[PDB]
Amino acid sequence: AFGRATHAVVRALPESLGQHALRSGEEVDVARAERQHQLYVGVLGSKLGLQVVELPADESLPDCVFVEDVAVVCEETALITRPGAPSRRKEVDMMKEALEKLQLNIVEMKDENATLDGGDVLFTGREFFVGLSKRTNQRGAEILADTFKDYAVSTVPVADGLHLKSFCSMAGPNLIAIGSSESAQKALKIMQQMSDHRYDKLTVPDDIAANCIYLNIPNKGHVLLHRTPEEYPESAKVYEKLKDHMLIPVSMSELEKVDGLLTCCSVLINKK
Ligand SMILES: *c1ccnc(CSC[C@H](N)C(=O)O)c1
Repeated sequence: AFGRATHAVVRALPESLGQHALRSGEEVDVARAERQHQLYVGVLGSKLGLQVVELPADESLPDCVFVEDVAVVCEETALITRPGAPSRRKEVDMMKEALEKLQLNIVEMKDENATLDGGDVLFTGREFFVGLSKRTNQRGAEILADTFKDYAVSTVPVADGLHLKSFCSMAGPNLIAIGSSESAQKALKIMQQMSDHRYDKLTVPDDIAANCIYLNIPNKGHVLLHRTPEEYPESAKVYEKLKDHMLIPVSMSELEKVDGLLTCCSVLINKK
């Protein structure tokens, strides 16, 4: 019933990430990013009971750590994306291998005109929302709908160099964690006109902290992976009011420099 998952698929980050990972100041501490990453990996694996499929790092692919961009998974059908950046399209080769070893329904985005980034796809359990930016185009959302037939797909424009989940994420069933800046409050109002259902809102002052990770572990509660108070204290105050969720402060300050967030580093899978 939304949020249930049994497997997580991640990928180690390479040394190429420090100097050659795409971004939109301050250099990246490669050692710290991989310390924050394994702790991130430890929470999905040894903490929340999921088994984490760790994928080896490819030094020719600086952004290989952000596996969400190359796969959108729903129920028993996984969509292999064609990323917006041509240099990221080879990240999908090992992604397809691993997801196959899990025996999912594999739909590859092969249209030479299709580009879709997994960070631009916000799935609410009832329908999809696809950000329209330079990474995800119109037709790129049209294979997403063609892939997942039983869900409505509505597209929302994303300005600047952002993804859709750069300022928003699901913090619960029918609950949408939203940022407070002007671009997020604009994309949120647009999405609620297309949906015939009324969604809830968890407004946080920091757009980066609006990207969380919601999980539903049976008899364990509703788990929320949010940004630590050291990273964003004003936004961690909001998540602290949720006394009925298992709150876990996860740090991602290094990978945030290359526009990498909590959601983008793992592909969550329910296999039953
Ligand atoms: C998660 C949330 C928002 N944006 C992303 C893409 S970052 C990966 C790479 N640096 C890039 O293509 O910008 C992931």
